[PDB]
Amino acid sequence: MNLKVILYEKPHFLGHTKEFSEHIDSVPTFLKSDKDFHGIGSIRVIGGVWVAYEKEHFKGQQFLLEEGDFEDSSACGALSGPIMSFRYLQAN
Repeated sequence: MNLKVILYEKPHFLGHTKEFSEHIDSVPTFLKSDKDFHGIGSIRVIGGVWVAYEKEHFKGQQFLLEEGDFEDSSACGALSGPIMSFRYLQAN
């Protein structure tokens, strides 16, 4: 699988970005740099099938994110609040 997710600071793919191609157990640890942003305004899933979670370590309410462009909460319900971890999914 080609995995890639881009997180954007602001809705509609604006502001600074973060990129990943692996499980993110902790969004806070992932965004801990002073040159980063906090809170995710929009998401592009470039490759792979992912679960976004309310809490760290893949806990709390789950949202399914497949490949697509998610400009705001109307596009993706996950964006209507904090996302604290991401896990990619894998078939055999």
